[PDB]
Amino acid sequence: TVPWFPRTIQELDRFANQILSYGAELDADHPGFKDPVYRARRKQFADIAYNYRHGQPIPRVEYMEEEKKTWGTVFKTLKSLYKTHACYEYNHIFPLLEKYCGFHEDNIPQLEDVSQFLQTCTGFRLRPVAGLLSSRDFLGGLAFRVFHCTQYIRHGSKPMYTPEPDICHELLGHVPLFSDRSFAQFSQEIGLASLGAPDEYIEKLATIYWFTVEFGLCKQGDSIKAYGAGLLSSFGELQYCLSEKPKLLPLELEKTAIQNYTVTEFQPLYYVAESFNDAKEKVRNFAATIPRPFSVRYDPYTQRIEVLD
Amino acid sequence: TVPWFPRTIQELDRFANQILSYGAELDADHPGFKDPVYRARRKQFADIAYNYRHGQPIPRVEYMEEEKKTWGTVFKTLKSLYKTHACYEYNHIFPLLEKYCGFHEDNIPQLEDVSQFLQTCTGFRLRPVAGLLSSRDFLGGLAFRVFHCTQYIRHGSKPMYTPEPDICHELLGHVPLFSDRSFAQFSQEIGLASLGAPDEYIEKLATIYWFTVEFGLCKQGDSIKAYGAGLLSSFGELQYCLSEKPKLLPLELEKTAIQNYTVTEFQPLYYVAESFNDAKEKVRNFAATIPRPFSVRYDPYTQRIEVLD
Ligand SMILES: C[C@H](O)[C@H](O)[C@H]1CNc2nc(N)[nH]c(=O)c2N1
Ligand SMILES: C[C@H](O)[C@H](O)[C@H]1CNc2nc(N)[nH]c(=O)c2N1
Ligand SMILES: N[C@@H](Cc1cccs1)C(=O)O
Ligand SMILES: N[C@@H](Cc1cccs1)C(=O)O
Ligand SMILES: [Fe+2]
Ligand SMILES: [Fe+2]
Repeated sequence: TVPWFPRTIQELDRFANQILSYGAELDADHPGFKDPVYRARRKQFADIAYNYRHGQPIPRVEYMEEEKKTWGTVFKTLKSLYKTHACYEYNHIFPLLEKYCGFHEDNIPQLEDVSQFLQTCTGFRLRPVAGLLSSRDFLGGLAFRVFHCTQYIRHGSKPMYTPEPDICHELLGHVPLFSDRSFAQFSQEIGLASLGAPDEYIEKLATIYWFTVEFGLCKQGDSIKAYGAGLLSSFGELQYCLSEKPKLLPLELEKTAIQNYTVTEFQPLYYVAESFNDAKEKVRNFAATIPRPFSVRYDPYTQRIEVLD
Repeated sequence: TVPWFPRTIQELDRFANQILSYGAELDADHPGFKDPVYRARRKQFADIAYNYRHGQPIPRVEYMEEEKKTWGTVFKTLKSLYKTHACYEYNHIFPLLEKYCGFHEDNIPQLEDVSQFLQTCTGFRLRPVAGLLSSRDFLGGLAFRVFHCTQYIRHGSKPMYTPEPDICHELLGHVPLFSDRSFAQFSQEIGLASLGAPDEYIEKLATIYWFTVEFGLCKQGDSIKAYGAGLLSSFGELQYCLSEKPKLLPLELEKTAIQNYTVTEFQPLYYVAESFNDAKEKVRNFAATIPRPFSVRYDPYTQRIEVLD
């Protein structure tokens, strides 16, 4: 039988409050969680996402000095690294976000403003969530050009890296490429292919997604650049990914798909795509092979899924 | 040279206040205009359309007893006539408007509510206008699935017919079919083909549009039905169009396009299409022949026109 999947953009709210985590709460290496004050702060952002409903404007928040300081350190350090570490596509867009989306070190962008901006670029919109969603739900959202985004920020004691998708990751790692026409169409396409697919294919798609969209590397000309959202939001792992420490292998879905990866530490291995474009094509081609007893058609005017066959 | 045309949905506001008329103001047969109280009332609706801007919610209005009485007479009389005079497609949709869009004789629907409804059906939205727009501007709007709609109602002394596109015409004549998926795509398609086209083709398209979408007749089975918006909002002309008075000829674009028509009286001649579907196909096929030094592509996610070639 086919698992239930959203057919309308409003139906996304059904799983909006089903949050997970990478299981680092009990990690002595990430004391952030244990922080009682930080926990209460996190609870506030969670309540906003829980009470939020489709179509409503994303509530604006006033960040604390510790949080603004963290964003400042993260933003400034990454902007410096992008010049020599980020792929061409990313660097060509980033300037636009800074000028038309308020991306600056002395100001944490409000999701409502970012969402309005994205809508004008590619039709993508933000949907605040309490935290990490399952791969099926996240991918399913992309089918409607909806990016479930967190609003809280990583603990200030370790800005260099966090084993959770905080606002820095969502905005500096994902948002930029979601504002790109081609990447946006690519994203929606894989999301559409995931709707109602068996979990063994969802998890396989998730692993491929992990080694490309999240932590992929690609060569442009005779150099190697990072294009994975997870690398672009971690100045700690961004430095490491192009260093002599990690192991590098050519992108090959057949092998990449069955490869294991870590979710609480820097990746010990990365896959290098022949180019940013080839990465998109490979992932796109694999998603199209995902079997299901039907076909789907998205109507952008009504924002509804049409199940055929 | 190519005439200027909107490339964004916001750019539509450029010509929103360029109003025209069918020149009946000096008509002794339409004393409505001359009415000073009616004129002041009309001025109120005009100011709302003038100050209105893209994206804003359409202002709600409280109608006068004379106006509500007029809507009641028009609605009730037409609903009775539709049973035997309107085409199948129209009658299948009308019930939905009554149940989910508040279409009743004791209540003039607010455009904001109608627009929200249309958006869920086919992505069409309403844009309040002070009155009649040029064919180029009206058609251009359809390219963005935008229907420039009036908010005022015809003078109460003659509910049976009016030589102007009042709210009864917009809501009972146009809205129903704009809520139909196929008709909506058809409408946007002709609008896209009209963008930046030479006026000799625009006026020809307008004449064809007049004898089909506005006053077309079509046979379904062994009977003849009306599907033209202008017939479906005039209980006076709706009775006449299927009577022995008017002249009827088969729909033939080559002849229909060069045919003359009246704009202040019942049509002396109507064209009968082989079927409602054949009418759409014929008009669709003609619009595709409209020559221009470029091609257009509409991006529904960004609501922008892309000029190619
Ligand atoms: C699809 C893949 O699992 C990817 O890592 C997803 C999972 N869930 C997520 N959930 C939220 N809120 N934000 C993200 O960036 C992600 N990443
Ligand atoms: C396209 C053709 O000219 C058609 O009669 C248009 C013209 N302008 C219009 N303008 C407004 N506001 N409403 C209409 O229904 C129309 N009809
Ligand atoms: N480790 C990333 C965050 C995430 C990457 C992948 C999922 S969450 C960072 O520090 O920004
Ligand atoms: N004569 C129509 C109105 C219009 C038809 C075509 C343009 S305006 C009616 O009385 O409702
Ligand atoms: Fe991510
Ligand atoms: Fe009309």
